[PDB]
Amino acid sequence: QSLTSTLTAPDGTKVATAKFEFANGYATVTIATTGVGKLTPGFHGLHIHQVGKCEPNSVAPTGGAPGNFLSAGGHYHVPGHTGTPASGDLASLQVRGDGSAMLVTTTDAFTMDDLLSGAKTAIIIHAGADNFANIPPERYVQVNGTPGPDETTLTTGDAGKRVACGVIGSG
Amino acid sequence: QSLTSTLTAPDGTKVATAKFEFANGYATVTIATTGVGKLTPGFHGLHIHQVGKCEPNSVAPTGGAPGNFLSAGGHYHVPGHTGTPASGDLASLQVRGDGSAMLVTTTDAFTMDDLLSGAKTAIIIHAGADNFANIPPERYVQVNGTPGPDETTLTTGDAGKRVACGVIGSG
Ligand SMILES: [Cu+2]
Ligand SMILES: [Cu+2]
Repeated sequence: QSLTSTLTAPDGTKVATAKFEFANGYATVTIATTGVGKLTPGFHGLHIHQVGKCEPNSVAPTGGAPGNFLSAGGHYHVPGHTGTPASGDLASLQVRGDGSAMLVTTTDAFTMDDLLSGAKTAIIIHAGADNFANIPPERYVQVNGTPGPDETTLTTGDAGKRVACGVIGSG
Repeated sequence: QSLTSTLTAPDGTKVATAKFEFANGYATVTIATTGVGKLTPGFHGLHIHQVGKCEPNSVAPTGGAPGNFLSAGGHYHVPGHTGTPASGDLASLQVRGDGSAMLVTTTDAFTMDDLLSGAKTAIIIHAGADNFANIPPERYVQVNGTPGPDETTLTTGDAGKRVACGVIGSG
């Protein structure tokens, strides 16, 4: 009834582990650091991405300059589901002053079969906080003049670089 | 070693309960709904506010039109601490399709004595998602032209109205 992952940093060292427990039609997701000093204090975006690969200095499926864990692709969507929040979006990881963290959250947005389908999936911790695409259109505009969030914000939450990654399965 | 709270809706019905467990120099915060159908599906801002009052149609300490749980004041800051994230900021509450939710998160930003000091504190669930004041200044401006987040965003995360509130103590 469970999937797991061990998340590593770009240099290959272990950062955290995750459990995905499926029961009663939903997932209970637990993630916690395995030591100290490996994440910056504060809030970090946490999402499931659409390809089960955790390769430092890699290229995204549709192209771009290489970067950490980019071959994991974009946010995970259950087939036939578009828009925000993506199926793979999770509550943020709150990191204490010593770099340690623990989160439990729940979601009915995906199943075990979903995560094991196809190219599999990866859980990613971002460098920055997730804005959940909440950019008040009455008070903020894009630099082109359009009110509210742009496509990049809608699909990423502007959480920045990928600082830890684990493939979801049995690891 | 623990504080608790029972959170109610503006009509007085029970929505969720919370536990604040203090050990090893940090707080482990658990919050979960007590039934179904009482919060909207999706992500909800979750913060500790600076006054231990949960009054529907109330006025903020420094004034304004009445609104739900406004007498709880603004975000909680440990005395001598300013800026964002506020001491009272927590990971967001992720609500499933049926309105149910569970969150565990941790923080070293406050102690038991902090929460029991003075006018006490309240835990609040917001209607909207928290943006964590992440409004990319390279791509977004305030309508006055200044790049990045305004003071309101910095101090609230733009999470909107207060939909449930509990005073933190023994309740
Ligand atoms: Cu992500
Ligand atoms: Cu709040």
